[PDB]
Amino acid sequence: LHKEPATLIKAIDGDTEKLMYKGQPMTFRLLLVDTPEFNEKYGPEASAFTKKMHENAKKIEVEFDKGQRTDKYGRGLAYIYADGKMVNEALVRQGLAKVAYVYKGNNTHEQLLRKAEAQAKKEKLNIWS
Ligand SMILES: Cc1cn([C@H]2C[C@H](OP(=O)(O)O)[C@@H](COP(=O)(O)O)O2)c(=O)[nH]c1=O
Ligand SMILES: [Ca+2]
Repeated sequence: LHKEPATLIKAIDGDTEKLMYKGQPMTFRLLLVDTPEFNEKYGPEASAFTKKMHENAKKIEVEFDKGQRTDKYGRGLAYIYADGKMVNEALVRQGLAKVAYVYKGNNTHEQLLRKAEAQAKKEKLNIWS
């Protein structure tokens, strides 16, 4: 897999955002994770976490997996990095997202994220509290 450039257009929520990629506005859905909706418990916290992680970053990058690059709703499916740190993993590590939606062929970073989830759970953080 490889990282490609992007810029932030707008925050949406814990696991979706509007980015500019190859010069076009797209909504991205983070691969392999599920944040609560804003109206659910820890939804606001997830949305804030994701929002801040991209606002604070100097360099946003997207990394597509081996499979489908857009979902049925037109959302780009990616791993997203903020100054080299994966947002998808950071959310899981903090108990603000569960590992989820692990479809065959776009699952390269599954076991990295599952390791993060296990540490979140042990620490009883957020969703695991
Ligand atoms: C993360 C992800 C979601 N989706 C689809 C499955 C779910 O369909 P349904 O809407 O039919 O439930 C939906 C979940 O996304 P959200 O968690 O953003 O709602 O997005 C994919 O198709 N591929 C993916 O990699
Ligand atoms: Ca969600």
